Amino acid sequence: SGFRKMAFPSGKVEGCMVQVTCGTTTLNGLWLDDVVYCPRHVICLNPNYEDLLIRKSNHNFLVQAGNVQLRVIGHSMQNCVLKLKVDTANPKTPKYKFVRIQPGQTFSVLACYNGSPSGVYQCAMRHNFTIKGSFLNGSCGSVGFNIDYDCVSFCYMHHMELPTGVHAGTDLEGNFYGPFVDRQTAQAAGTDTTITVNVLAWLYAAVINGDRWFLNRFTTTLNDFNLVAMKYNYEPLTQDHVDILGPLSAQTGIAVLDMCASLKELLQNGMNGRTILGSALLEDEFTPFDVVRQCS
Amino acid sequence: SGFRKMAFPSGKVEGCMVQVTCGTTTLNGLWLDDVVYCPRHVICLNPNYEDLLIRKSNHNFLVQAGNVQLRVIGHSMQNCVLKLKVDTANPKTPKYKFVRIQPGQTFSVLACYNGSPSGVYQCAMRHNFTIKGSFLNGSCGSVGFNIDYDCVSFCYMHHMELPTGVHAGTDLEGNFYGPFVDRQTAQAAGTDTTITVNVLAWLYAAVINGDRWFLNRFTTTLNDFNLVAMKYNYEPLTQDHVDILGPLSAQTGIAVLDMCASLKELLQNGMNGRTILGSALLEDEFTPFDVVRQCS
Repeated sequence: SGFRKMAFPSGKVEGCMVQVTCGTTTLNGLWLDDVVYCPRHVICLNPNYEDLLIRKSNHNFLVQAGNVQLRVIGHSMQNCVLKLKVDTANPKTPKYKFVRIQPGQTFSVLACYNGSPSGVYQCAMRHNFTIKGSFLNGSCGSVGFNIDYDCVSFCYMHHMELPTGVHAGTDLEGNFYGPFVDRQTAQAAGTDTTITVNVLAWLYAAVINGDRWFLNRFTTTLNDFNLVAMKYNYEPLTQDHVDILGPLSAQTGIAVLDMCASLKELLQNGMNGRTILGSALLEDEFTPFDVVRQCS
Repeated sequence: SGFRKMAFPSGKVEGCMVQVTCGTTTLNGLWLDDVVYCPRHVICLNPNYEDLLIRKSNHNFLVQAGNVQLRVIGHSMQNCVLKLKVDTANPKTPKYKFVRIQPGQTFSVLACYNGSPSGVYQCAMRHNFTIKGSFLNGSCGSVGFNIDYDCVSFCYMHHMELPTGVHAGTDLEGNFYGPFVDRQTAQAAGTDTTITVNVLAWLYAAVINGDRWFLNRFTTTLNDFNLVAMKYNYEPLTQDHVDILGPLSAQTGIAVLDMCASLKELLQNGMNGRTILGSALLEDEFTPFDVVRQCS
């Protein structure tokens, strides 16, 4: 029993983190086989990165894995990421993939500074392609990931903090999530919504853990729910979402549209001083998979 | 910017986790140098553990580190923990200490099953010596820890889930936190309180991150605050707590007793629909050290 924001064990990723210094700028890089991946900002209001890279030499890049220095033998740019070819393959390279994630999906972040891991936490990709992280100066190049069996699926490399204090970055091919750029500029994200399917998954987690006070005998229709959903800035619920919640509905014996009637009531009336899984708010950063993984 | 429940990177602990099987019972163990530490329950309503251990042989203990089997060459009991001497020193043994923590202090938990890490999260030791964890059957032997520099301070080994769904365990010398025993019985914890000094630390984290709506021009006395604190089941605030919050008070320019007047107002009036660091409740599982570590 119990339900926590739970990150993946970070050890496989810790063994890949290095420090990359170019001139006066230091940030983090990801060392997989004989390539180090890092934000291209390490070579700097609006840079001409192609010009800046042509003017670099391999010896300008100082790459340190712990104490050991790795020598750069080649460099190339891929969108907003640099690929530094090094003379040594990382012996701790796990099985891995570069996967781009969808809004509403979660991942673990290993916050890293000067190439040294600092902490681990869970994030969700918001529908406006930001994440609500915890990052200080020098965190550029920290990565987000999921683990399946022994395989690390890297999905995020950190680049930017927005004026609102949320964070923006790229996938590991260097393509930004959302309408952001890697420049020293103030950038605004689009409007965000609440991830409805995750709220429902978390209500199922609560029932599995013994929180039932919000249940009711009523069932609603998908469309009557969405009418109420649009009013409170919730993502419209779809049949595929209903299908994805099937396993949790089966385990608890509570049909999805039955749970939707509970959510509608919570949106209209609040919690009236009560809490769900220790929260006084409706939590939307647990996916259905996250609940099944942790509750089973 | 941003403030998250942040665990320590778990890699140093992952390399120490093994599986211990005795008869039909399997749980997790902690492999440091040539000793495996695990809950003594692995040898089982009220066992006579001294009798049960005398009847065991080294060859009854199946210890597996990944695929590799470790052979037990000796065994002894230390309070509620077994020490299994093995023929191989763990080559990944980090610098480490066994430290017992105080109520109100936090640590990271690496939830482990069949010797394999599953996830990482932060916990606080409550004043009733329970933790609000996330643990399923087979999680016995999972450990909690803090990291300072390169040194792992192990503080918790998991044994028990209470009927209320909170968790109980021992330090790594096998001595339980709180009035609990390692038996298949329903056990109740004492009454709990809210960790006042941590709530204040978290209010400082909020100010550092730009949440100021709860501030006010008023200052209170320590005793007038505690009169209100006792009414809402908060731990009495002491001068040492005030001293510990000094660095955060200095960074924000908000005196501790000034912040106490804000907390008193929040206790009496609530938040009136607003949130602090994404929460609609007063959060008490961040220590002053946790805030400084993450905000700096």
